[PDB]
Amino acid sequence: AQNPNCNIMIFHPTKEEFNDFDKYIAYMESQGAHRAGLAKIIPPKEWKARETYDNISEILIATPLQQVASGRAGVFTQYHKKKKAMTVGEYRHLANSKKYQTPPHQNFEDLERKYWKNRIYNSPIYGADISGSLFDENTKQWNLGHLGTIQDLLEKECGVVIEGVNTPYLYFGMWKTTFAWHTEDMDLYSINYLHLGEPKTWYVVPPEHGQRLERLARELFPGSSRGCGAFLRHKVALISPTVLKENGIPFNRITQEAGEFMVTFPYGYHAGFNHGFNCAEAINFATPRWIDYGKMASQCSCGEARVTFSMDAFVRILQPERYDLWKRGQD
Ligand SMILES: O=C(O)CNC(=O)C(=O)O
Ligand SMILES: [Mg+2]
Ligand code: NI
Ligand SMILES: [Zn+2]
Repeated sequence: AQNPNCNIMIFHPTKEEFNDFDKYIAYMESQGAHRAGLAKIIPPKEWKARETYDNISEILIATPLQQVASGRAGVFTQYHKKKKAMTVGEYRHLANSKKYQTPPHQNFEDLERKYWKNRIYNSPIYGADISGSLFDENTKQWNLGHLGTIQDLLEKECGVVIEGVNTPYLYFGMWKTTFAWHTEDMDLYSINYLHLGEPKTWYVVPPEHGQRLERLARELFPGSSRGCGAFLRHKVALISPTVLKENGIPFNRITQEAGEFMVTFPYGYHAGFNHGFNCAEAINFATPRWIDYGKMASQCSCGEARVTFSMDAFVRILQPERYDLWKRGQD
């Protein structure tokens, strides 16, 4: 069995290997990359996402989110308070202000220490989940706006044509902006490209051990767990690496820098934080190997998780027994 310790693998495809996206994912899996739940892909030196980032300041962040924490430093939830619209130029200036800017630090490990010690005492503002793309239309390789759709994959594997669309999302971050522990909708893959700015630190639990994280989370968030049998779908719970280690949960960590891709694999729980002002693009995708994960994915039906239009068909075709109850949650 390849990668039996479930380590995060880093890949350096050549320009020739970067042509065929599906083939390269399957290659990474042949080497055991999926066992970690997360892989890093460094593009060939010949590749670029677009020519420059000099002209992005007028993008609108219609609903910036202030991430307010509750709990203790290593075990907390966050809620998202909606703020007034602002441009990416306005958000960048806010991120660099004395109130929000990255503190002085020695290295990524010092900054990680500072994150976990102090995150709860601040409320950073995240520009998340903005439909759009920063890839140039002429970028032919690993262009996250031109990937094969999940609807087309389901149709190719299973024979059933379904409604829905699959487009990317932009994320504008600042110091301490946080992504809570989650797997993707319907335990899909995700791919994330860090276009510009400061790094993003990731934590990940191997898919084979995801239920260990779930059991810990039920213990640590006992009210939330009574409310919903899949409350990590709400994307609000944080658990620190120190707490994970104290409870014997297998995990790994890695820092993504500008110009690098990360892929998350089906049922790979992940969480993390941004180091300073940055912009990332991400989208969900599927392969043949996803189908079995999609059929078994948990679902939130309490009403909280509320998701995209295209999840309807995935539930309806892959999980017809759950469909009625899940759809009640959506209405
Ligand atoms: O970058 C973020 O805030 C969160 N991203 C992801 O969870 C992802 O790409 O799957
Ligand atoms: Mg602009
Ligand atoms: Ni994710
Ligand atoms: Zn729920």
